[PDB]
Amino acid sequence: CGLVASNLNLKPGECLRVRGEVAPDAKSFVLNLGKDSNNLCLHFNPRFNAHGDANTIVCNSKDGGAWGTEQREAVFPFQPGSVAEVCITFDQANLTVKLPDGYEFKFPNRLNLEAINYMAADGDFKIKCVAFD
Amino acid sequence: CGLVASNLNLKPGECLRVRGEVAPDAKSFVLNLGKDSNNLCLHFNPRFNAHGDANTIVCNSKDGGAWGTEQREAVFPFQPGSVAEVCITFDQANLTVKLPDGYEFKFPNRLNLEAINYMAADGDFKIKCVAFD
Ligand SMILES: C=CCO[C@@H]1O[C@H](CO)[C@@H](O[C@@H]2O[C@H](CO)[C@H](O)[C@H](OCc3cn(-c4n[nH]c(N)n4)nn3)[C@H]2O)[C@H](O)[C@H]1NC(C)=O
Ligand SMILES: C=CCO[C@@H]1O[C@H](CO)[C@@H](O[C@@H]2O[C@H](CO)[C@H](O)[C@H](OCc3cn(-c4n[nH]c(N)n4)nn3)[C@H]2O)[C@H](O)[C@H]1NC(C)=O
Repeated sequence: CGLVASNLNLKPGECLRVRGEVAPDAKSFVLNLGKDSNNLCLHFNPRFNAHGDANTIVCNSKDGGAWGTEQREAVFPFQPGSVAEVCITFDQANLTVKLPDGYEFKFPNRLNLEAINYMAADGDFKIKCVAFD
Repeated sequence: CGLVASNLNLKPGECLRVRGEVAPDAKSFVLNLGKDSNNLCLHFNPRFNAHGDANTIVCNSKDGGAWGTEQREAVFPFQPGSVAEVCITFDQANLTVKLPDGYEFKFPNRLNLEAINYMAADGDFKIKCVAFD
């Protein structure tokens, strides 16, 4: 369990940027965003080799403790042993996740949060910088 | 309040850099660092006009919920309505706080902390970036 931040007050349209080091032997890492640990509008989980999955981004939500319907992306712009930046914004309909190598995708916003107040990082990613719009 | 962060895992000699916006109407702002909210190795409180002080930085510690004795610094390189960066490092004996315009001071490490895991901001300072060197 890595950095946890609360009271972020990230409003629609504003950008959260996180830069970190992906471990040389990384298996996976997680960024969680939402209201608190039980209420995540985005669970962002690049899996290098975890849960039987290789080089796959897994995303989901968590609402009142309940995991939503998982979705997988088809591009994996991360390497073990490198620096990576992630940029996230949102509006009421979607979160937009921008990643290295030009890749961007949307994830439906399934919760009803006015602002994103909570971020937690976990796994094989050493956070070097966080910037809030 | 403002941003609260935990699991910072800051170790001796490492640098925590915090950049933010000092509000236009600033009276006072606070950056708290320590083990947790009741165990602060540094309560860093620039006062523009507050609690009986004008353009003075007040520092204190908090040990098991109990405030220590305040120390008043001799410099004040802050202005309302501006951006500011504060850089903090610590060791066995002291915290070193680097401020805008080349100023710095030391504050004794009264709790003898070997790691800083908690930070919180309050008042007229909106955190825009946090970085780890
Ligand atoms: C839909 C179920 C089908 O089988 C599997 O069931 C697993 C759960 O029983 C699925 O894994 C979870 O997927 C969740 C997202 O939908 C979360 O990723 C969950 O892990 C939560 C977690 C991660 N971490 C963590 N700590 N550090 C790191 N790097 N990750 N701690 N807690 C994973 O345990 C796993 O994704 C899923 N597989 C598929 C293909 O969907
Ligand atoms: C008639 C004078 C009585 O003496 C005063 O007594 C006050 C209350 O104990 C002293 O203030 C506290 O000093 C503490 C450090 O020793 C803390 O600064 C305390 O405020 C807690 C606090 C402030 N903030 C905050 N957030 N944002 C801002 N701007 N401030 N968050 N938590 C302040 O309420 C204040 O420093 C002290 N001043 C004198 C000169 O002794």
